[PDB]
Amino acid sequence: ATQGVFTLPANTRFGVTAFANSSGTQTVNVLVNNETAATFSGQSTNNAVIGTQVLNSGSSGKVQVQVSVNGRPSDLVSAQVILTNELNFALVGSEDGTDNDYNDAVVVINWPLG
Amino acid sequence: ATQGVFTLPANTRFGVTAFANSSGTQTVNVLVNNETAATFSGQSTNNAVIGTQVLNSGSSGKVQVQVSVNGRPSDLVSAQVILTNELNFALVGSEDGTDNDYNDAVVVINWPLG
Amino acid sequence: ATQGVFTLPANTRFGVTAFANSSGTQTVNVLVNNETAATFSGQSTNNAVIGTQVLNSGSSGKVQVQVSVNGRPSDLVSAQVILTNELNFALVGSEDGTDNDYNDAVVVINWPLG
Amino acid sequence: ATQGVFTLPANTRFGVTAFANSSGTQTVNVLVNNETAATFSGQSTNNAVIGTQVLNSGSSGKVQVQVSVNGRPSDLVSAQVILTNELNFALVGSEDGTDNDYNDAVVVINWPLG
Ligand SMILES: *C(=O)C[C@@H]1O[C@@H](C)[C@@H](O)[C@@H](O)[C@@H]1O
Ligand SMILES: [Ca+2]
Ligand SMILES: [Ca+2]
Ligand SMILES: [Ca+2]
Ligand SMILES: [Ca+2]
Ligand SMILES: [Ca+2]
Ligand SMILES: [Ca+2]
Ligand SMILES: [Ca+2]
Ligand SMILES: [Ca+2]
Repeated sequence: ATQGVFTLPANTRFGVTAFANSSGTQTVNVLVNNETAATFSGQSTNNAVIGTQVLNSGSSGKVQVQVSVNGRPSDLVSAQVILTNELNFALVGSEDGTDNDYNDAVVVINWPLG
Repeated sequence: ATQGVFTLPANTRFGVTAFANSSGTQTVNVLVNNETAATFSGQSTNNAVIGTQVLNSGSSGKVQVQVSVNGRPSDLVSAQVILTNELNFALVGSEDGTDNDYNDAVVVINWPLG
Repeated sequence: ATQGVFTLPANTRFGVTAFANSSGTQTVNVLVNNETAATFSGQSTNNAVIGTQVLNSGSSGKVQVQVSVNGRPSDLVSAQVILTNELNFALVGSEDGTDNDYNDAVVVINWPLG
Repeated sequence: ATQGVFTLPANTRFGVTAFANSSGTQTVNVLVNNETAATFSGQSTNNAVIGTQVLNSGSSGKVQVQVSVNGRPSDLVSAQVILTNELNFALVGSEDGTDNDYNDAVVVINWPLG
C-alpha cells in the first residue's frame, strides 16, 4: 500500500521534523500538492534532528514524505493519529537496508500550530 | 485516565523532542523509572523545537512526560503507535489554557534509535 | 522560625534532590547567595525524584530551599544532621495542603561530594 | 554499634534512594525483614543517583541498608531524623577506602509517601 501520503485540511500550517538513525545520509523530501516544499539532508546514528520547518497544506492539503539515501528510495511505513479529535500527527518511518528497524529516517508531521 | 506515561522495552535508547505552540513558556519534564532525566523549556507560537535528547529506558522501562506552565500542570493527551511491529512513537499533547488545541507543548518520543 | 536555610562551608560542592508526594505540581527553588541557582518542578504521589543537581555553595555558603504549589508557598520544616563529624544532610519537608504529612515536596541536600 | 538498620512502622510504603561518590562501583542492597528487597548498583564521583525505589515495611518494619564495593563491605554510618513528628529520614553513609568522607554510597530513606 501507498505510504507517506497524508491529506491535511486545506490551507493549514503544519510542522514537519525529521530524525536520522543510519550510517547513511538521509534525504527527506516533503511534497505539497505534488510539488516539493522542503528538503532535509543529514546523517546521524543518534536521532539528531536533520530538519524541521513549518509549511502550509495549500489548496490541496496533499502532503507526501519521501526518503532517499544516496538516490535509493527507502521503504516507508506511515500512519496518521488524532488525539482528542483535534491534535494530529502524521508519522513516517523508513528503512534503507536490511535490519528492518525502520528508523533510518523518522519523520513527524504535527498540526495545528500556534 | 492517566496520560503521558509509557512503558518502553528495558534498557533501550529512545529520543524525546518537544515543540511549543503557546504564548506561555512551556516546561517539559521527562522521568525515567520515577527520576527526572531531561527538562526542556521554551516559548514559541510556531512549533519551535524547545528540546531534544537521547535517553535510556533503564531497568523497568517506565517513561513519563509532564508539562507545566509557570508551575501549573497542563492537561495532557497521549497515545503510543507502533508501525510494522518495530517503530514506536509515544505522543503527548498538552493544553495550558482554554482554546483546547492541545498543541501548547507537543512531545514526541521515538524508538529504537541507532 | 525560618526553615529551609542552611549555611554550608563556602565554595563547596553539594547535591540537591527533590522528591514529590502530592497531587499538586511542586516547584522547588534552590537559591545560593540569595539568587536562584536551580529550579525543579514535577508531580508525583509515589516519591518520584522530580529534580537532582550538583551545585557550589559559593562565597557565602548560604543555600535556601523554597517550595510553592501553583504559586502558593508551602509551609517548610527543616534540619541539618552531621554523621561522624563529616557527612552532612540538610533536610527539608513541605506541606501544600491541610493533611500535614509534610512530604509534598521533600528536599535533601548532601555534602561533601566526590 | 550497628548501623544502617532502621525500624519502620509496619506495612508502610517508603522511598529508598542511593547516590555514589567514589571510583568504586557501589552496590547497595536493601533488606526488608532480613530478605533482599532492592539492589542498586552503579559508579559515580559526582553524586549520581544509582537507584530509587518504593518498598514496603512489611510486618516487621525491619529495613537494613548494606553497601559493598568489589565484594568488600563498606563501613556504614546512619541515623534517623523526624521533623514535625511526622516526616522521617533514615540516612546512611558508607566508606569503602581510606579518606573517611563516608559519602562513597549515600542512601536516603524517607517516609511517609503519597
Ligand atoms: C491535594 O491537593 C493535596 C495533596 O495531595 C494528596 C494526594 C496528598 O499527598 C496530600 O498530602 C497533598 O497535600
Ligand atoms: Ca535500518
Ligand atoms: Ca537505523
Ligand atoms: Ca492551547
Ligand atoms: Ca496553542
Ligand atoms: Ca500534604
Ligand atoms: Ca503528601
Ligand atoms: Ca571514601
Ligand atoms: Ca568518596
